[PDB]
Amino acid sequence: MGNERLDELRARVDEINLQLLKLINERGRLVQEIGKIKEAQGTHRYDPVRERKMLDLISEHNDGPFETSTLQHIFKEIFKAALELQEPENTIVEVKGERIGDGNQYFVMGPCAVESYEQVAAVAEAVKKQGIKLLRGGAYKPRTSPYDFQGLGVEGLKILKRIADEFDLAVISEIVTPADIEIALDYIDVIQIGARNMQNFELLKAAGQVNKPILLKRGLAATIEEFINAAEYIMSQGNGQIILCERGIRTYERATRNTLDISAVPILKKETHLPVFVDVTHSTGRRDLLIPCAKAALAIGADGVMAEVHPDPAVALSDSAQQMDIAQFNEFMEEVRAFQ
Amino acid sequence: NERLDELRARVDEINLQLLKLINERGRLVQEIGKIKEAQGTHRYDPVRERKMLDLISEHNDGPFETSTLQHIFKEIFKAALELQEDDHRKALLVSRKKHPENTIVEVKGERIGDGNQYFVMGPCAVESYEQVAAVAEAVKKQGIKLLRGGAYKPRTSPYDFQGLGVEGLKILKRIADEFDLAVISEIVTPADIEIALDYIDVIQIGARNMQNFELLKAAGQVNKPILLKRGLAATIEEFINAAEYIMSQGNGQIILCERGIRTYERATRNTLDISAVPILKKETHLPVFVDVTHSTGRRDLLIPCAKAALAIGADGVMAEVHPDPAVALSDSAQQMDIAQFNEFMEEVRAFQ
Amino acid sequence: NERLDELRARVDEINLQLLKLINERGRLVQEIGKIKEAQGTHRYDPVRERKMLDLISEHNDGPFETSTLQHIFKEIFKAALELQEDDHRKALLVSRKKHPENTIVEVKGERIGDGNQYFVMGPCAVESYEQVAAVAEAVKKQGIKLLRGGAYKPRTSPYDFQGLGVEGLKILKRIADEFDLAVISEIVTPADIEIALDYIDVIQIGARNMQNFELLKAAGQVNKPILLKRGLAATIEEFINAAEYIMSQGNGQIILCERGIRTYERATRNTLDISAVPILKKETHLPVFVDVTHSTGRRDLLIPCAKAALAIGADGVMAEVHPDPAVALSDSAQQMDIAQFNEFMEEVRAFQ
Amino acid sequence: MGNERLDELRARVDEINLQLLKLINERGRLVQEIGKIKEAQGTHRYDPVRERKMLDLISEHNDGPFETSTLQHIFKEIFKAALELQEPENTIVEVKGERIGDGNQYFVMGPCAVESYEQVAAVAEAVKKQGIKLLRGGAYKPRTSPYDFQGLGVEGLKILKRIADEFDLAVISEIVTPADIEIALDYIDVIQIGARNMQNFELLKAAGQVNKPILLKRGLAATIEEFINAAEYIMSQGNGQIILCERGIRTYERATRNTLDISAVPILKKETHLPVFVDVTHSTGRRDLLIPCAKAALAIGADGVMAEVHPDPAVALSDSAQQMDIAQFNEFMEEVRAFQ
Ligand SMILES: O=C(O)C(=O)C[C@]1(C(=O)O)C=C[C@@H](O)C=C1
Ligand SMILES: O=C(O)C(=O)C[C@]1(C(=O)O)C=C[C@@H](O)C=C1
Ligand SMILES: O=C(O)C(=O)C[C@]1(C(=O)O)C=C[C@@H](O)C=C1
Ligand SMILES: O=C(O)C(=O)C[C@]1(C(=O)O)C=C[C@@H](O)C=C1
Ligand SMILES: [Mn+2]
Ligand SMILES: [Mn+2]
Repeated sequence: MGNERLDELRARVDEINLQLLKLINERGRLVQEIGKIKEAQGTHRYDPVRERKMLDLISEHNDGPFETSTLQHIFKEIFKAALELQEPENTIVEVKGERIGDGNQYFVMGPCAVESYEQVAAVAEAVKKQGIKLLRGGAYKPRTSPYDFQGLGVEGLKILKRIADEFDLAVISEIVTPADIEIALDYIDVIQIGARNMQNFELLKAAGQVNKPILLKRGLAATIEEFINAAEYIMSQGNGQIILCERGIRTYERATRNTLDISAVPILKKETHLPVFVDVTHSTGRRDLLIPCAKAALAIGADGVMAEVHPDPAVALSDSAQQMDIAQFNEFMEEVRAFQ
Repeated sequence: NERLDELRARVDEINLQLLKLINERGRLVQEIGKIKEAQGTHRYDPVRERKMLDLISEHNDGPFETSTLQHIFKEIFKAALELQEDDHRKALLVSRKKHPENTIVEVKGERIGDGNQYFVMGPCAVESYEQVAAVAEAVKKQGIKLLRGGAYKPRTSPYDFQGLGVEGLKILKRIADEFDLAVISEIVTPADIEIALDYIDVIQIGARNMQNFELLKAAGQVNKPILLKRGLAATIEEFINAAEYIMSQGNGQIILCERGIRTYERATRNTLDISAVPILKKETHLPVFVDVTHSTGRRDLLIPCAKAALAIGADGVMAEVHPDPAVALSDSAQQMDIAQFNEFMEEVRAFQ
Repeated sequence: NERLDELRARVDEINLQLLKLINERGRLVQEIGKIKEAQGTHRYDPVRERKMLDLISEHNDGPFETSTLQHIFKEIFKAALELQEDDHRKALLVSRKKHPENTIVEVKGERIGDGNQYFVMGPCAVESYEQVAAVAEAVKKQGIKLLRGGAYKPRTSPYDFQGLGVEGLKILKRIADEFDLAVISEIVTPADIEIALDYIDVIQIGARNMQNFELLKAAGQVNKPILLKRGLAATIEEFINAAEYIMSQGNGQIILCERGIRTYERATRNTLDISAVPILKKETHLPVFVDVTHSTGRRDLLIPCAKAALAIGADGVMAEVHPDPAVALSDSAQQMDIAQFNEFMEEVRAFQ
Repeated sequence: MGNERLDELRARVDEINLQLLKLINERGRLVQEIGKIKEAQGTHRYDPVRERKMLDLISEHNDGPFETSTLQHIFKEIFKAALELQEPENTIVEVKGERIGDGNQYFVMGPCAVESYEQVAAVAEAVKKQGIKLLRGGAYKPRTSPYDFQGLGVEGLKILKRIADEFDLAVISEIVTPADIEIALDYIDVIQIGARNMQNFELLKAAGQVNKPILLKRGLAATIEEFINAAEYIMSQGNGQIILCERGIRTYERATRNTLDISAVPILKKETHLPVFVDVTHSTGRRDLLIPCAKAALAIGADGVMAEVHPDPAVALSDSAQQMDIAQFNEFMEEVRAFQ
């Protein structure tokens, strides 16, 4: 039975959106032409006098529904864009044979921080036995308290490369400054951007410019819109090898470190066609939730799950209470293995 | 520059074409809002938006990147949404647009929202006659007319003190008469509304009950000032709409109280949202108070926050006083003893 | 290394001295908790903490920086606080520690929390016999026993459809009998609890009423399963404590429903908190459901989220179905039409 | 009348805290000694085998109240600190005669972004006439959307220095990367760290190492604890010239861009003895709230208020809807001036 009149009103709106689309772009072309003319004379692209003059035209005789302040905002967005302009199936990221976003489901495992060769070695052996190809380790660790461990740094990356080769593993690590992006290309297989750096644009650029998979974590308090925009930044600069990781978001809830937002996954999968992972360790911040949340994450259709393993977590240098020991890790794997 | 002028000429011609389509779009959107408002469907539809943005994306060949156009078009949809929201707010009895002049609530001679600034003071919970008596004496000496006390207390634990209940209301009426005070208390269920009319001068609805709609209705149906506290996690829109439930039932004697909102921040019990005050004062014609004790949850902030609240133009400030807070049965760490209260008063005497 | 050993020997000796003081400290803290729990004062006192940290700061000459010691001592105070919190949780009737074995609620043959997984399905609001009839037929064909419908609807606007009320409950009872279904509905005020017993099989408390304590009590006092939805902005602690109000009154037939929580995120009506489920299942002995329709507020997420919810070990999933959602009087964009529902069922058939 | 027994229990607890304080520090000394011994042999500071051995001792016969997992966490914090260790009246910041945190109340004013000489000049003239010494401008602007303006950069700093000299003003600007810290010393009087960079530790260090006032904005979603820790980082590295700015925090509320947290001010003032400012423009995100919120902020005892002014905001390149035009600014000043 339905609503004939709502549909037709919406039809009309759509039909207007296309008319708008066409005009904005013809406007675009004209703007390009103008830039060429201006730039030839060596005249600045941005003209606030000209903008004000155009806004005055828009503002005259406004008896449409909107406030004038509002219209000007709309038209201002248009002029911004004009200025900036003067100057679909699923993405796959192969890393060492893993075709992430193949539709299959991958696991990343390894210690929070890299602390020694023998440390990481211990883990690598254990994970390889679990048929995991993707290992992750913190060569650099972003550090909120004053007695936190910053990372071994390059010595870290060396250790990972060593392990990578030795054990036939793809190895993943966070990098924290544009300088170090370049350096890491030689040691690691995927570069991670931590959540605190989701809006470190310098770094994003830097990563946008290499031939390397990027693992971009969603910010502590980032909207999805924002997260997407950060990814599009990397891509817009050449690098389309991007994996998104949900890792929880910050809420009033104290039972959990962060609040895991599984809704994000299908949404991100739908709106970008990048693969999306979930970090069960840093979202919950709780050993007891790791397994359940992994399942959840698989069910909902994440491309992979990421968690942290360390041979003696009680003495680790980061995340003592969050990491799985190797026993805990094997139990964990048996149980999501049985997610069949 | 002959050619730059002539290019701008044409751009102008387009801006008008755009202007006209944006506005026609506006109108259709209003038509939709009316439908949505009738049938009670949420104003904001992200599934719908993404469907519209996919068409834009399926039909873009022009020069601008798709991510960029989508940004532009979102700003349009935002504005379309705000148009609807402002359209519904226009017609509410709680808005200034409906009732421009600002509402006054007389209680025992206090003309709240007259432009002056009033204080509500008293213990969190009513525990005994003598307890409240103690406080009342102290406050009266500070020229305060408005006393508040918890006849009923909503509680996180059911094993925590729930209130003396009616015995509570009796004690307050007694004090009211004895001390010539207007006396305020929270009531928690529609049944008890009726009963309280005999004892107290303003009925408070606690934050946890902001969306207990039956209680609202019940309160909407009496001849009594209501003091409506904003919910733990309520948008302003919502808070306003709860005030609408009350006015819609006949009662327009409503005072809004900001009392903080819930955030990730642990240093403070809640996060006091001072922005709300001038907003509520702009968007409605009701007086607005602030509860400094429950928002901060901290003795050390009571004073500062009161000043802040006066400065920003609150119609009043509300706080909690109790003769021995160490043994109080609620808010033992938050309440002012009588000394603390007199220090507090001397210091905000100086902010009107 | 002769000297390293002998230095470590001494460090060990200190670790024990520390161990012993930390524990004695623990005990004193428990003693304080008992006092605080008696008199109903908040467990966490930042003013108190800062007073303690100032002493540490006023007396530090040893080698460690003050900012560093304070960090250590905070971790101690955290643990002292958690000790109290876990002490109070121990003794609640809602905890596993009290009632280790897990609670079962039989409703019309469904043994909820038996370990199997149940589905609740039906329209947001009850609008007509034929409306609900339509849905009931469809769900029964999907082997579902548990039907839910809104006899009363809490609403942001008082001008939005509030519910048919009793006529609603009548319609549901009719359907229940006609179709051999257990039928669920929200009730919104203590008065109406009593009345509903005759019509429906489970009483729901909406999220906005999680801290409507009178309603809780009212529900605590009947022989009826209760479906308690977690508040918009409720901590887990709180949600559990609201379930305590009910059990404390006699009724232990309680089902907890997660239905999202409120966050800065606008893409979703609320943010579904899947973490809660296994937590609630660990910390209490009650079954836990998820409402996928109200948490996401999005047709496109209904399926995924259901799977997620089953996987994580929810005792059930609850969603909304309506024969023409475009004209529904609530949730027009959220509800599944019957096709959508059958697609939905075929796909989660495959997750138990 | 009171609670004699609660007081005495608390007394006892305090008396224990001091006993703990004394032992942790004697432990500290011993640890220092050990480091010297280890480092002489050229042995790594961190010994996970040794830590596990100590944790096993702690864990044996636990019939105190705490779980073992918990005790180990406590003791782990202690060992962390021991490892890191191997290796009060109010602060005043003079800038160009302003004795910020003098107890008086200062204003910072100026445009969001620096766009041209004449632009900033326009503003500077207007503010100087309002007796303001502190001018702020965005040489670098951190940039969430893809058509946002990044800043003129150095050309920006030059322009500010020019204005500073010309108009006898102290001039403030955000800097976004450690490299640029050094450069800016020559152009500006206070360096701002934006909120998105509150936990960019690289940058903090860099700023911790200069002789320059720093204006540190609190992060989008930062606890107070975190904000403080970021400040202590700068200080711990030499620079104690720090001004904290509250600028709102991110909440579910859509009527306001962010939610202004005035509670923070007195708290920060109490807990650090740094001056604290409030940014009324970026917290509310609303022209209509600027004035009220300024008052609030003054009342509550902020050391200063910061807001944004621009000669034609409708055409500005950032914050079009938030900035005050010069009229609006004068009205604004008259009204907080009348905060007497
Ligand atoms: O007309 C011009 O001078 C342009 O560069 C184009 C345009 C426009 O969008 O029209 C855009 C940016 C300028 O600041 C002014 C206007
Ligand atoms: O078509 C609708 O559903 C509308 O209300 C219109 C509209 C728009 O089209 O702007 C506005 C807000 C909604 O969130 C979706 C789209
Ligand atoms: O003395 C108190 O108020 C306590 O409950 C003890 C204690 C502690 O001392 O750990 C713990 C929690 C409070 O937030 C403050 C301090
Ligand atoms: O005993 C040692 O070897 C130390 O360096 C001291 C210490 C301790 O804190 O005892 C701290 C860190 C080391 O990882 C082991 C223990
Ligand atoms: Mn980690
Ligand atoms: Mn700005």
